Amino acid sequence: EYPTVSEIPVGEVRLYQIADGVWSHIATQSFDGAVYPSNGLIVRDGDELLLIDTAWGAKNTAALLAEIEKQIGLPVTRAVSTHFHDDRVGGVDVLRAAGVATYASPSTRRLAEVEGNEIPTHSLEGLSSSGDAVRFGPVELFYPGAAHSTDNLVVYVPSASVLYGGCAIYELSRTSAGNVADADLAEWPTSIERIQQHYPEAQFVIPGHGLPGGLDLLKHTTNVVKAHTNRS
Ligand SMILES: [Zn+2]
Ligand SMILES: [Zn+2]
Ligand SMILES: [Zn+2]
Repeated sequence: EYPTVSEIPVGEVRLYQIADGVWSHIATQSFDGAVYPSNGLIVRDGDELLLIDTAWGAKNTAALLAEIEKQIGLPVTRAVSTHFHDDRVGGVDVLRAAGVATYASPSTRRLAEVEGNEIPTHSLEGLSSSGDAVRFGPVELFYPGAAHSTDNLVVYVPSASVLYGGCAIYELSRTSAGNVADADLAEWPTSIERIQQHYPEAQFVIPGHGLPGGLDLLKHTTNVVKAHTNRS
């Protein structure tokens, strides 16, 4: 029942209840002639909502807010972007305009700035060192070290045991490395091991793109990253 590019018109967003008061949001975007799905998270925070990641661009993100308004009807009060790339911060201006408080680590903010991307307003402290964790309302934010990017964060919902890996974690269908331009291939498996050692109880693992699964997505990503490292 998980939404594929099948039931998603490019420009539209679907929501998917993973567990009580946790959803993924799914959007699609064209790039280089192909169409890719993309996941974010929504976590209920008392009577408001915390959003993890934009829906990859201004139009998608305005559709995400409209689809939250239609289907959950609680205000989105804060948003966290898990790394600096456009698929996670693209739409930040739309969120801001709607009066959402936008957050990212200083590391993510610096990199977005250098990249010329949208820059979340508020800074998340105490995530600068590999293995650092901080509470952020109904989630824990965790910096595992460099992987898909040097600043990538993962999000864990302790109440539902949902680990949102962002783009640091690949779905099982992805059998080769994606865009790795900004990646730390050397540190990526070590970073995944930090995620493994910190959240062994995770029941649900949501990749940045594609189908949810269990903690074996971590091992899978390690396998794929290692094969790419060994290319010749
Ligand atoms: Zn990225
Ligand atoms: Zn503010
Ligand atoms: Zn991504």
